[PDB]
Amino acid sequence: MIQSQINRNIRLDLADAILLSKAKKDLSFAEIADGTGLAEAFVTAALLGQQALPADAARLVGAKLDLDEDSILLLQMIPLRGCIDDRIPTDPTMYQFYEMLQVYGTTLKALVHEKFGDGIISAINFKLDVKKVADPEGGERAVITLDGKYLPTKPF
Amino acid sequence: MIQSQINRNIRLDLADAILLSKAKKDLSFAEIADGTGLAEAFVTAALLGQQALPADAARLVGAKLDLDEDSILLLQMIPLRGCIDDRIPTDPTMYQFYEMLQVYGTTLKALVHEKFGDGIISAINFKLDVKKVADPEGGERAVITLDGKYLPTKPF
Amino acid sequence: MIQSQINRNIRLDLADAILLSKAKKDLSFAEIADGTGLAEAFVTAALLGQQALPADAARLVGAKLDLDEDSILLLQMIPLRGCIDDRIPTDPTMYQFYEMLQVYGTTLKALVHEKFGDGIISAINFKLDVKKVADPEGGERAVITLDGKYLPTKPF
Amino acid sequence: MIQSQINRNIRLDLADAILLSKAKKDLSFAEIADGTGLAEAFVTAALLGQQALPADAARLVGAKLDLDEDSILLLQMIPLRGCIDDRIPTDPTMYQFYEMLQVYGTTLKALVHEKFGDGIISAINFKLDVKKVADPEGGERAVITLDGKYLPTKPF
Amino acid sequence: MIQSQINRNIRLDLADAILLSKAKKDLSFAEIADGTGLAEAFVTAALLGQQALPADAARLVGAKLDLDEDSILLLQMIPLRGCIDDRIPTDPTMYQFYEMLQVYGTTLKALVHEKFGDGIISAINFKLDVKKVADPEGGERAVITLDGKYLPTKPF
Amino acid sequence: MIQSQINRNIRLDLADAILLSKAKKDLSFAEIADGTGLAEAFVTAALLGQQALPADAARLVGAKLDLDEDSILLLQMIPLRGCIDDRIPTDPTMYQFYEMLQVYGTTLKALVHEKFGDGIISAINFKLDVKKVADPEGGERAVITLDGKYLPTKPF
Amino acid sequence: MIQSQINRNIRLDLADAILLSKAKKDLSFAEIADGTGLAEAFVTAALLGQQALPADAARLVGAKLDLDEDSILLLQMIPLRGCIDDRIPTDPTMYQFYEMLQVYGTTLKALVHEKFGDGIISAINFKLDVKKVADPEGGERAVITLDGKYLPTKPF
Amino acid sequence: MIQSQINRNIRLDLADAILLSKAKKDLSFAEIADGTGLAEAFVTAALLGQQALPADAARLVGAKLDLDEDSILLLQMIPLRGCIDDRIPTDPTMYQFYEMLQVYGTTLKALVHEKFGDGIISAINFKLDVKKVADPEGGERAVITLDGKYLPTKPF
Amino acid sequence: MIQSQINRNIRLDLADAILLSKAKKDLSFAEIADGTGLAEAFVTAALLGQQALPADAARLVGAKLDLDEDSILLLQMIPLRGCIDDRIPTDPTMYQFYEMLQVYGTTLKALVHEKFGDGIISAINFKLDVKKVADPEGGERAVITLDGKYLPTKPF
Amino acid sequence: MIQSQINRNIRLDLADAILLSKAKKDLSFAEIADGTGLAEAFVTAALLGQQALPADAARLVGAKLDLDEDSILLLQMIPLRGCIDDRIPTDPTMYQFYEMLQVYGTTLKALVHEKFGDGIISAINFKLDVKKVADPEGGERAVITLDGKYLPTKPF
Ligand SMILES: [Cl-]
Ligand SMILES: [Cl-]
Ligand SMILES: [Cl-]
Ligand SMILES: [Cl-]
Ligand SMILES: [Cl-]
Ligand SMILES: [Cl-]
Ligand SMILES: [Cl-]
Ligand SMILES: [Cl-]
Ligand SMILES: [Cl-]
Ligand SMILES: [Cl-]
Repeated sequence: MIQSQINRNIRLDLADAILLSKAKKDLSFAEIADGTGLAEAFVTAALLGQQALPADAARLVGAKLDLDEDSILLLQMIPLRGCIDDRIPTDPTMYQFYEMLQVYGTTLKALVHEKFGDGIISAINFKLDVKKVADPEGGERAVITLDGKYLPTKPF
Repeated sequence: MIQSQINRNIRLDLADAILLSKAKKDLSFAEIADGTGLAEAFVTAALLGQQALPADAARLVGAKLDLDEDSILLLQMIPLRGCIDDRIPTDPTMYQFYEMLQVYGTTLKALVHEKFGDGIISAINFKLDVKKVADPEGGERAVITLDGKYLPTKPF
Repeated sequence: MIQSQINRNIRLDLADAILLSKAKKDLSFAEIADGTGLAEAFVTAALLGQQALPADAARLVGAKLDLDEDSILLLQMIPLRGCIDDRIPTDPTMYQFYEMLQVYGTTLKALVHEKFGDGIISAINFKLDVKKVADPEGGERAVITLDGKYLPTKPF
Repeated sequence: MIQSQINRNIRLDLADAILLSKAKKDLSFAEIADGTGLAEAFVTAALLGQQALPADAARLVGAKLDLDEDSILLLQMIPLRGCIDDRIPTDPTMYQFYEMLQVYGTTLKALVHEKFGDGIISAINFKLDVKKVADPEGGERAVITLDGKYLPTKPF
Repeated sequence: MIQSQINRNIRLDLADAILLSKAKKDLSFAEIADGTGLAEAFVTAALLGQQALPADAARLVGAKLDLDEDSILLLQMIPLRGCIDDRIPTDPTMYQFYEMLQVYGTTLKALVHEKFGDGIISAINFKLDVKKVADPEGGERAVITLDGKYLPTKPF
Repeated sequence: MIQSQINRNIRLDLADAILLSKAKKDLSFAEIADGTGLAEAFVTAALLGQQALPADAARLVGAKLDLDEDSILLLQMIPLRGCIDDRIPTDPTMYQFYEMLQVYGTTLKALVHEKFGDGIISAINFKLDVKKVADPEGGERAVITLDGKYLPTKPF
Repeated sequence: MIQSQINRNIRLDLADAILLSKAKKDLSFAEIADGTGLAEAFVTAALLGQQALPADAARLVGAKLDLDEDSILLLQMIPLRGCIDDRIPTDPTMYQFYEMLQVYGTTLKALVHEKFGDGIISAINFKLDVKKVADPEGGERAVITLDGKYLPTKPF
Repeated sequence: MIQSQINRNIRLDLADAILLSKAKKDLSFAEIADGTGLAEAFVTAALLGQQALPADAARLVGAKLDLDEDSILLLQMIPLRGCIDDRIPTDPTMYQFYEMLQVYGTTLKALVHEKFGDGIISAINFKLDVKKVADPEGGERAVITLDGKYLPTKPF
Repeated sequence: MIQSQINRNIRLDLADAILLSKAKKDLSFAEIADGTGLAEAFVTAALLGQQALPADAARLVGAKLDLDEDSILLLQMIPLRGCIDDRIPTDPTMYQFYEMLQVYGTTLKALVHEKFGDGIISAINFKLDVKKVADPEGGERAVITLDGKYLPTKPF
Repeated sequence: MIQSQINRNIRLDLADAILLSKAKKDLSFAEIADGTGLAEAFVTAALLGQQALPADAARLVGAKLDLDEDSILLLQMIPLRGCIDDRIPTDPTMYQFYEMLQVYGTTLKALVHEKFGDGIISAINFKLDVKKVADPEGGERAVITLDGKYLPTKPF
């Protein structure tokens, strides 16, 4: 039977315990996700309290991180989502994504309505991935792909 | 000589005027940008107060939209950027992008640090674009590509 | 060509002008929506700046309310939605609905996950209606039906 | 003698404990409420700290979940209600209901005054329920019924 | 047909104009409410944007204050209520009432539940009045009576 | 020698402990205050962290509730007052009193100035009480009397 | 008959006009308050929207500043007080007084309770003055005297 | 070597422990500061976490209050100052001082600039004291003296 | 006679007008400050509402910008300082300086106390400047120097 | 493998433990950073939870402070940065840096744009140092050098 959380702090406390174990074992998110059949972004989100793992995935990552039974069960709970402490991130790495919305948020709205129509690009019927690539000018770039379903707003 | 703004309301009020003109002329953002040599996302952002147009582009869009000279000059000013009225978007279309950050913000942080290192993906050395792709299961998806330079944080 | 707003105040100022005209003519929302082919809640939301009207509906309500051409045009624009002045309504009538969420929000989440699964009940693929019904015990009740699509959250 | 709470955290801490037991026992809210004579929404709300259980119902759910006496007592206290952590929900599932208010809030006000008069639709003399209905276009919808008494505002 | 507002600033701007007229005519709130058949507190609240006046009351106070027709019509509209600029009053006179709630709010909850039961004392089925009385120790006291219906919260 | 608090959490935590003891003993506020010589609203406010008990009353209520010596001493401290968790109450029972201020705050100011003069009605030289009165139309009403000294603001 | 305001912006807009006139005439606050028989701090506060002037003083300052009749009447109204734009001052001069409260607020509470007892030092039965005194170490000091009545909090 | 704090809670938690000890020993702030050679306002502020005590004063107060060594060392640390829990005080005693700034803040700014010039009255080069004086009309007054260095803002 | 502002919007509106004139005349801040004898940072801050210009400097920049007499007079007023719209900058250029504080704020506190002692580095007895320096690895750097007087916090 | 944090409190609690140990050993930040091969400002920021130490540096500071293995591992994790408790510092020492931004933030924007162009001065490609220098007029100054890369914002 599906189970869900209502207070984010239970899963966020579990996340901190996970990260400590992870650091002690010197593991990567890539290797934790290996063998689950699931995308690195999805598994990582789950570890960090923002997705639920199916039972087999939770047992696998639980074994890798030496997690107790309560914790393996908690990982399967549908979370009370919201990773930002207090609305606006303080961390520079997180903040930059917020700044992309402060600069381009209204452009995204405008071009979504022009290209698709009234409605939204879904954060639910949705996937994301992160790739590292050389910058032709030197250094490296991230190519982060947001891939969401268009859900129309129609009159009724 | 470069000119800059300090009160976003001057360019945001201009944005509303531009949008009224645009609607009266039944024009698209694609057609406004066509001929400037600049990407639609850039030109659109400038119209909406989040980027500066070079003089020629300002005159070109100014002609298309029947703008006055003060408006054409304002478009060339470096803006006081920030398109969200009060931190958290109210508009569903815009909010969904904020929700992507509430769900994946910490994952983005975690995977940036694993793939690149300490530091940030830049919103300055940065571009984005929006593409419509057919969803195999029916309907349409938006593929939004965030493309940002990695700037490392190193000891000194 | 579709047109969209980025500052809610343009359509909110239009809403106030609409309401003054409505009052001067002593019209009801029921009578304004009649003949549009659209639900009273949808048309009303449009007048109040929270939905877009198709052109024929915009011209029709514009005739009833004696709106100028710019106003008729504005009603067809995709709005920057968000009716609540500052996050939490101050008006008692509006506040009661927010209180429903303060008492039942987490119950809604839990029951949605149990009955449907991980994911959301959509406010986009969505309809609302308000019915007045006599209370068997004396007085009147409102039956407000929220009717939203289930969109699942699945691993990837 | 009736007993009441003044700090929501006592009952919200209990809720988390309840949710862990419920998960360990692989129980549903449906099952837990069955046998109490109380609506599933009402019982679930009580477990989640937003309603008080009558003594018999508290003892019944208490047995199912293996709760200690103090917990069974706490379930019977009139709660300090307010399930949302910090005014605006972060969780997508809960947020969609807030968005319904951001889109339709002023419409609900307007149509309530039109249909009933000045005053409110009550969140106190109030029932809600969640029903799953097949969507003719495929998949599933939730029909959530908010059923509140009209309380008039009259001159005095 | 009943008419309602959605932007408090319209009626609050009218309140400021009413107050200037009132001061120029050197009128009291008691004199303005006189003849109206309505309580001083109700009529005053209406002038200040927090109640609607019945048509005859509006015309009567409109005559006293020399209001134009748009204003007499506005006073009949159901308001978007909320007199506090930004949640917490700055004005010492208003603040003291908020302080009463900071000191006694939980006591009022506790004693309402003990004396009446679960539920609320209504701010809708509600009367307020202010009396001036001598303090037996010297000076003067306000006796402010909050008279609200008990609305029970009952299981379902 | 008088003793005072600077952090409300110490007395608020004691209040939760007091309420758990009260509930285990199935005691009422009326019976806890009875015998102290102090008004029920005052004693209740003390228990809930918003007033100081004199030593004898502290020992009396401490015997009734089986409190330890540090707790009995804490009850005698002048509190750091403020019962509302985060400025605006979330609990419907407490919120209704806030709403009375959102509706009637400016009216209270205006009528206080008219009847008394510039200055305040004091929340310090102040008492309150709650009386249950039959509603002639059916049910029960609370008459809550706020009784405060007028303190004038005069030129100097 | 006493008259009062409910929106601070009316008197704050007047204050700005007063300050421009004052600057054009190169007047001091000392000389504006001369002849009024009132303290410079009181009269100045009135000009800046935080006190009411008696009629004679209003006419006198109105003459000196070339104010129109509506402005002279406005100066006589009891204000909606609150001079800080958004709770915490931005201006360094004003912020230093707020910092004094951030450093010494709890000390003030503690020493007030010890020296006087439970209750408050009043901001209403109150005066303040600003004196310049030479610093023996070089330069100048301000000695700002806050003089307020002790109002006791007593059991009842 | 000088030592400093960055999280206020460590010293605030210590303050609470100090206050319990103080109350158990029935001590006054006056008695605790006696023999330190330092002003009671300064010593009190230190105990409450807003100043650092010199080693000899820390040891003297620590013996009076039976503090452990870690506590005596903590009192000598330079604090992370800020005594107000959340910007605006909730406590009536502390709030009245914030209200003096809401009423007179701008007047203080204006008179400081007139009497001294551009710049600030310092909260750093600063002392305060609280004196009790009889009120001729009956009762007691607090004369609180804020004594700060004028620091000019000069062009460069 | 020195004159001061209490509402920042007056000078911030003037700043907008100045910037439009500056842009029309294609002027730089460097050339506007030239001839004034005042640092570029100081003059610029004045134009932007954050400093007061001496009379001669006001007349000089006024001539360059073609300002009217009221504008020249406003530039000499001591401002109500505070350039950030709502506490945290939205603009990326301004935000980075805030971020410097989020990362290094506690380090600045710690090192200031170590190097100097208890107290502050002054924002009043303060200057700043911005220099451009070539980056040895390519591109350009800004070396921004914050130069503030140490003011000690001493016991009393 | 690189390891990162997502909850600032883990490292902030570590910071507090570090500062206790540091105080018990009577150590300076200068001495702690000595031998590390890294700048005092960088090492200090790491201790305070705002930077990551390389392994050797972490082991060395760990030896000087007698940290346990978990603590030495935590120091190597990339932090969830953000040292300010709640956006605006309450501590006077930290606040003054924020005030610098309230006075000069817009000037910094304007001058950055003029001297470099559109874009930012980076807080990432960035170093900071604090130098104590005698003031020629008497006393001491801090010279705080902010040294950041210019990152241009270019059209595309
Ligand atoms: Cl990925
Ligand atoms: Cl695009
Ligand atoms: Cl249900
Ligand atoms: Cl009355
Ligand atoms: Cl307390
Ligand atoms: Cl009572
Ligand atoms: Cl004075
Ligand atoms: Cl003192
Ligand atoms: Cl200003
Ligand atoms: Cl410079």
